[PDB]
Amino acid sequence: TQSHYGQCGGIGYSGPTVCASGTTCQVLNPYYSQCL
Ligand SMILES: *[C@H]1O[C@H](CO)[C@@H](O)[C@H](O)[C@@H]1O
Repeated sequence: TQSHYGQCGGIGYSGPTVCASGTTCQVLNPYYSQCL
């Protein structure tokens, strides 16, 4: 899972897409999504 302020899963990202407990994957940009 991705940590707080980490890139969860935007377009082009293939790593830890599921955010940690208490954080939501906020799509800041189509490619940049951050666990907030
Ligand atoms: C991601 O996996 C779980 C998701 O809730 C977290 O509890 C864990 O700490 C890790 O960051």
